[PDB]
Amino acid sequence: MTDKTGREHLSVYAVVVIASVVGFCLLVMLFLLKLARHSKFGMKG
Amino acid sequence: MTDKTGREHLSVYAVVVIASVVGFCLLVMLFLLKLARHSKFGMKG
Repeated sequence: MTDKTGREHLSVYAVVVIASVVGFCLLVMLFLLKLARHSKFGMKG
Repeated sequence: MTDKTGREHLSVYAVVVIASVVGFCLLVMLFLLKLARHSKFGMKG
């Protein structure tokens, strides 16, 4: 699209990137654990 | 094409967001499957 230079631009991307990271890192972790306990070793004991 | 200024910010975020989504969606899926086969419950799959 457009590859220009600007202290703002760089900062902008850094902001969005970080945000997307945290959000995902949250939904992910929760998921891993979600299925973790869900398995409950075959059936409930 | 178009070499003007307008609604750039909005477009910028939309670009970064989407990118972060795809990348993560890749590392995630691969992970889920990674441990999936790793378990090799009983016999190797």
